[PDB]
Amino acid sequence: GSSGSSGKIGYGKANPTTRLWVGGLGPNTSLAALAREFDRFGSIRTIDHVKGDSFAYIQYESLDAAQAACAKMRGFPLGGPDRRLRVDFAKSGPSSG
Repeated sequence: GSSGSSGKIGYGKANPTTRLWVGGLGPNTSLAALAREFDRFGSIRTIDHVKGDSFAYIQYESLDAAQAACAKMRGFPLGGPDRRLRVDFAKSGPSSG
C-alpha cells in the first residue's frame, strides 16, 4: 500500500499549549505503554490515538505539565536504538471559555 509520507522537516516557532502533537507512532507502539510514560508527568486530561497519520493528542489539566512531557519525551528512547519519539507543540486549536 501507501509508500509512507515524506517531506521537509521544519518545526517553526509554536506557543506552548496543554495539547501536544505526538508522532513517530507505528503498528508496534502501544498507546497504553505511552499513556503511562506521559502520565508520569501529570494527570493526563485526554488522549487520542490515530493510525492514519500516526498522530496522538494528549491533553493535560495544566499547561506546565504538558510542556514537561513535550520536552522530556522529545526524543525519548522507545523501540529501536536509533528510534526516538517525536513530540511537538500543537498550537493550532481554538477553544471557548
